[PDB]
Amino acid sequence: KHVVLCVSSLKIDLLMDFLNEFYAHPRLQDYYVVILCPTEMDIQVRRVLQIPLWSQRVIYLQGSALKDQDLMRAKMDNGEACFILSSRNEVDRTAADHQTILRAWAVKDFAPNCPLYVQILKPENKFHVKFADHVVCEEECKYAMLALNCVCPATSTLITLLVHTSRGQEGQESPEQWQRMYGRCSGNEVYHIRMGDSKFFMEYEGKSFTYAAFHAHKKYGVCLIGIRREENKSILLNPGPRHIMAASDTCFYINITKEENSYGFKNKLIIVSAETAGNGLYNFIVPLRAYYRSRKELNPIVLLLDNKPEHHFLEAICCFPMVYYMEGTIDNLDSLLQCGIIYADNLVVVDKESEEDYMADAKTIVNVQTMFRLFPSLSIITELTHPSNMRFMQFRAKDSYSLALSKLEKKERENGSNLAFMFRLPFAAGRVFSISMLDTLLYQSFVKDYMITITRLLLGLDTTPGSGYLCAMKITEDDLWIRTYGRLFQKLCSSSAEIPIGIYRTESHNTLSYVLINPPPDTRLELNDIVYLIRSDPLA
Repeated sequence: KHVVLCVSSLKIDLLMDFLNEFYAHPRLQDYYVVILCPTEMDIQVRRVLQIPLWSQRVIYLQGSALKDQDLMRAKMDNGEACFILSSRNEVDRTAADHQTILRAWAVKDFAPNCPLYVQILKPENKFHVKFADHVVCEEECKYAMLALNCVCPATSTLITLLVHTSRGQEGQESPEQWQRMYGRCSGNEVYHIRMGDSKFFMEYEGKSFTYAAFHAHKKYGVCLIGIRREENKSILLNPGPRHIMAASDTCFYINITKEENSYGFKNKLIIVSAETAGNGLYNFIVPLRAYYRSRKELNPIVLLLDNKPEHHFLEAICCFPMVYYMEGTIDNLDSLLQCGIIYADNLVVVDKESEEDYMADAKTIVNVQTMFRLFPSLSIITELTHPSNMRFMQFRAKDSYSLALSKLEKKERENGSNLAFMFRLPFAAGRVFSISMLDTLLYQSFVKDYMITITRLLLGLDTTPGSGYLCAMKITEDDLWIRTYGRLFQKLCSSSAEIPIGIYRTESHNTLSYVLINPPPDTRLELNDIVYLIRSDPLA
């Protein structure tokens, strides 16, 4: 029962969250977790192997992936799972790639049976391991998520909390009202039922895709997403109202628990900064002006980099309408003013710098913070690495909520630790997001094969012809013709084909924020609020 994991440089982080994440599964816990690394253990991490619980469930060994001897040493053939991982923080982005993909070969070579899981930084290199079971592609998803953050707010936090397992352990703390409800719906998760019948499957065999998600909210509060035909094993998002269900067809759905167990311009502008251009941003821009998107509401976008745009970028981006070049980092008031940050709306920054660990995320925290104070009417987004530092973001001399959050997060991390990082103000605002937070996706994938593919289709990225786009709709005074969320759901999908998932809320102390995923459909709605719906009409 030996599980394999390989990495170039371990750190408390990657390990920890893996571990804490990995044994979160009741089903598969007992395994020997195998660690392969060239360099010695640090004085910190080597301390977490000595703890009474993780001692004999974690095997650590010194060695590489290339030599055949040390592969033997791990008992690969016997081993039930093989994981390769990439270091995040490094001097060279382009080299790390080589390291990984290489490892992939050697492992595949050695034992071409076992599943194979791996991370890849640059999109360009995706092409090389297409042969592997499952592959998580960093940049494409990074830029994608953050990109969709410019249509609806807090795109990020939504997805993250989806892919994180919890019991609703965190909703019972009863400090307040919102948070009570906020955390409650955290444990919320996506699940797999297809086969036979169960509490939810039979209800409608013969009616459409739509009528299913209606009366699923009535009995249980489950809301399905998409049906894989048994034919091509292609996944669909929100099949149109024309599609039908069978007795054997795939149901993907969300619930809190598994079914079995219970030059001047016009519109708002957006400004992006990054270290270097790459095949990365080509995909940043895809979702912005797509097909489904209108030519009225487009958001012309300005690119601000440190280094001059490279040649390929030019041939790559000249297709689209509406973008330009401006240069300089985010330091100078002036470098930002030339662009019209004032006229503009949302701020996008993705940066980094090549001793202590969490620290290396500093260079950005700072540049940003200033902006919080320069423009109180302004909204911004950000990317760190270490999912510890989050709350260190937008902080005020005196806040009762913002400071009193500390005690609440500790009070979670001490009972049991999965998500310590939810409650924090800016995080739930979507103003914050991080890299290794989606990394969880990979670990969890081992138990769920529909977990990765589902994601891309949500964003942008992969479209097999039947599919749908994730869109949002503000709530206003004529929608208040509707009382609540359930009364909404049933008058919503009786006109067009759209399914809701979560919601969004705001109160005062500018102002605060929320995301509630699949709330019981009894819950009310204010004036300023937002909901995440899926709309498919590319194809009739």
